[PDB]
Amino acid sequence: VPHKSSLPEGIRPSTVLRIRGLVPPNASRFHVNLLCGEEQGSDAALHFNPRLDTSEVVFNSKEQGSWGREERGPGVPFQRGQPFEVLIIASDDGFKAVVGDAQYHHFRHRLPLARVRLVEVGGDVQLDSVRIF
Amino acid sequence: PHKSSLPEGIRPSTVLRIRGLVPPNASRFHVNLLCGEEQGSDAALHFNPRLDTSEVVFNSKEQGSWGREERGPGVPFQRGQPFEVLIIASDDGFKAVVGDAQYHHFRHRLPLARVRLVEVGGDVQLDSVRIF
Ligand SMILES: OC[C@H]1O[C@@H](O[C@H]2[C@H](O)[C@@H](O)[C@@H](O)O[C@@H]2CO)[C@H](O)[C@@H](O)[C@H]1O
Ligand SMILES: OC[C@H]1O[C@@H](O[C@H]2[C@H](O)[C@@H](O)[C@@H](O)O[C@@H]2CO)[C@H](O)[C@@H](O)[C@H]1O
Repeated sequence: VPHKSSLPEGIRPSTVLRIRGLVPPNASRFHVNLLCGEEQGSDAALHFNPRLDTSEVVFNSKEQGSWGREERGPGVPFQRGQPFEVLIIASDDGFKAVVGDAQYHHFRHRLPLARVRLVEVGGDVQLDSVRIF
Repeated sequence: PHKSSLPEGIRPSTVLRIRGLVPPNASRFHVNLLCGEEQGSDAALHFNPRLDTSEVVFNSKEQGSWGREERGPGVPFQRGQPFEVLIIASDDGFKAVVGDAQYHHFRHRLPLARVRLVEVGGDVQLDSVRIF
């Protein structure tokens, strides 16, 4: 079952989102979104989208209904049927995505961090824990 | 132990991840954020789980003198058992996470830019020390 939780005060630099779970053996894609929260179909400071089906991990933002320029991570550090741990570390300059034991990609901010009011984790993924530190 | 230099220091949003095991005969181990490799160097953070006295002590040290100790709530470590600690450097302090829970927040005494070395030692067997 997905995760959706409010960050009504916003997230500050040095906020750490730790997500642990398992990629199902038949997974296509899942996502981690940091959103405006006002509703859904609204602005995304971070859309982190591992796609097992097309063998890519896409990063993007969305403002006023329009996607920005996609960034892609190096390789796919996820595997169908295998557990994973992701850290998303909010800094002053961007989001550091850590998967497993290594920094995976650094996504510089497009929206101010103060615009993040909701965390959503969904799609083809089984969640063990979503913690905000 | 683990002892590694930080060329450019640590910046806010640095995450230090430590995985290992407390040996069955442990007394104490520590995680230090120090200004340098020399003896008695200043410590921005001294994080000291003490199995022998059933406490977790945090402190700083400047010009040879320890500051006022802080103690964490309970001892989330046990002899013979593995552990995972996160130390998260922010602009306001060091957040210590043990297992699945925020454990203690240690507000900065020394400037963060003075941290140039990370040391993990004492009665601990390490699986991983990673800086993110
Ligand atoms: O940018 C992330 C979004 O991508 C959308 O599809 C992209 C696709 O990744 C790209 O190859 C090309 O076809 O442009 C499409 C539209 O931007 C997804 O539909 C959406 O879910 C996001 O993942
Ligand atoms: O503040 C950390 C240092 O504690 C020293 O031991 C203290 C002890 O915590 C206190 O209860 C009292 O007995 O004074 C002792 C000496 O200052 C340790 O010796 C030192 O290694 C640090 O951990």
